[PDB]
Amino acid sequence: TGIIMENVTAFWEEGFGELLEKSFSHLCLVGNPVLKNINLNIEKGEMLAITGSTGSGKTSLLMLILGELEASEGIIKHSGRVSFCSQFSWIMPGTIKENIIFGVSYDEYRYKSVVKACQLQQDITKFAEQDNTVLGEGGVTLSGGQRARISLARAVYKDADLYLLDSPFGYLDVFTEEQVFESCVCKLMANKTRILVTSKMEHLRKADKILILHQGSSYFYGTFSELQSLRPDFSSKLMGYDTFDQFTEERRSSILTETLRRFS
Ligand SMILES: Nc1ncnc2c1ncn2[C@@H]1O[C@H](COP(=O)(O)OP(=O)(O)OP(=O)(O)O)[C@@H](O)[C@H]1O
Ligand SMILES: [Mg+2]
Repeated sequence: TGIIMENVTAFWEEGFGELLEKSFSHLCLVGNPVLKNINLNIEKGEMLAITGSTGSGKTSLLMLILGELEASEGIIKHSGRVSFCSQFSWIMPGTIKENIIFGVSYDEYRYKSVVKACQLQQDITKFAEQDNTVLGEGGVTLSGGQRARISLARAVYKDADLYLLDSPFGYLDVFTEEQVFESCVCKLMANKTRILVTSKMEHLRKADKILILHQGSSYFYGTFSELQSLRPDFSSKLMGYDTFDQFTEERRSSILTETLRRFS
């Protein structure tokens, strides 16, 4: 399946705020849209890069696809299993391997292929028992990027038609993330429909389609080249840094926010 949204709007409802926490009642009382007039049309096998300002509705858009948020107006269409990799990297008690194949059946070629493309080999090779290493919930003594690669691997190992990847590339080990984006998202998953939330411009550059969000609104939908001509101010400033993508995630996101505020 591909995915289409035709003029979709979703309002704050009781619970969504608490769901997201993993005052809301005021937002629910005043009937405020969390997302307004969203359009997108992604074919089978394409990658959509979602970016925007902080708290612009990026995660909320994913929740709509998952059915955790209701589309009060408009048309959404997709079929098949979805696999969701949350910004929060959860880790269950058990080995690394058990965490990647959690609730699903081990297949040798599939496993090794996902391990390798998620750049996990460089990690497990530092441990005496490699992917048989036992973790506690939270996987608390690992780095953020290590937790995020195990969690991404878990999501990518699942056999689904649509992959939702919420901000996996947000940590300090920025060269590894560059390698993960190439080998996992661009190669291994080249023919899987996929939605990547991100604040790196390279990911926009390589995307089939682009969605920029600001304040629950679609600032821009289309291709990288349309961004460049249809949003010359935004693009000029964002392509203007020499290595924007190696800034911390907080800096990248604060530059996007400020830029979106400027050229609204
Ligand atoms: N942890 C939170 N505390 C208070 N409000 C929140 C929180 N998380 C989400 N919200 C609310 O939900 C709305 C949209 O949030 P959402 O998480 O979908 O945006 P986002 O683009 O994913 O944010 P971020 O840039 O931090 O990842 C915000 O306007 C805010 O009202
Ligand atoms: Mg988010």
